[PDB]
This record gives sequence, structure tokens and C-alpha cells, in this order.
Amino acid sequence: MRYEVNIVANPNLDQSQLALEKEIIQRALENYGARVEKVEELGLRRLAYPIAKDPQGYFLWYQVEMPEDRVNDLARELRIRDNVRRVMVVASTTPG
Amino acid sequence: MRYEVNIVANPNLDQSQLALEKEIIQRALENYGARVEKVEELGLRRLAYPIAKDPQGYFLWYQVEMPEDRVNDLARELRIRDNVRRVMVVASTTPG
Repeated sequence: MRYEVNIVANPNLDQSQLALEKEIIQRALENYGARVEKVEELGLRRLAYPIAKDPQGYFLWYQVEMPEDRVNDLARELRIRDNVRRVMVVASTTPG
Repeated sequence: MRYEVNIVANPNLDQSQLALEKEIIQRALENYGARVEKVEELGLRRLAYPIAKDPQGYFLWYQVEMPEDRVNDLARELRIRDNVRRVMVVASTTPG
């Protein structure tokens, strides 16, 4: 299945720390057997609506192909790190 | 400011109803004075992570240019309709 993986990392990291976080994510995708189809580094962005107390984050977006039964474990592995604040995974298709 | 507007509509609508919802959104963007730079109709998708009781939705994505002081009112106008389940607006830049 094709998925979009949206990651929000700590906005306060220096680029050396961010490089480590990005490397860890890519290694996790490969280690879980995902085929990585696109990586977009969106960078520092701000949630405007709804209203959050901590609206800034460092946004990363991945498009991947992988089996549905492996997605949950991957997502949880990605978010275990303290510098990964949020992970959201959307399947690009549904049964209907 | 440039914003990404992520809309999740009711996944159970027929295309006649969805056409009305899309027309309403575009009219609201124009009526609020946003410049609409891209419209992507992503269609029926499923939240895979985190786990939601109602994970399916009809996803729409807009990129717009508009003043920051008008975004909140626009977002609230967009979501007042029952068929618009979620609106999320992200500013593409931050002060830092």
C-alpha cells in the first residue's frame, strides 16, 4: 500500500541534530522494508488552525510503499524518539 | 503568507454532494480574498496511524496566499458545514 508519513520534529534542533533524526527515519523505513518514493523536507512551519500552545515544528513528509500489517510498528518506532513530536500516517487508498 | 489548507470531508457523499462542497470551499477562499495557488483532490483516504474510530475521509488540499489576520475566520467558515469534518491550516513559514 502507498502511504504518506507526516513527521513533526522538535523545531529547536540544530542542523547536526536534525541530520541525525533524518538519518534515523530513513534507516527505519529501509529496515521495515518500505520502499521510499519521495522525501520532502518542509522545514520550520507553524500550525495556524486549530490553535495549539506549541504550534511550531520542523515538518518532514515521506511517501512510501509497504505492507499494511507493518505500518503500525514502523510508526511507533519512528515516534519513540523525543525529538519526533508527532507522526501521522495516511493510506492513499481505501476499500470504500 | 502562504498556507496549506487540509480539509477532510464526509467520505459517504455522492459526487453531486461533493461538487457542492468543493464549490463552497473555492467560493469561501475567493470571498476571503485568498489567492488559490493549487487545489489537489486527494479523494478517499484512510488514517492508518494514530488509530481513530472513523479513519476514512475524503481529503482535499489547497495551497493559498492570504493575510495572517484573515486565516482564522476563513478556517472557521470552512468547517461550519457538517460535511466538512476537519480543517487544518499550516503556515509555510515561521518567524523562528
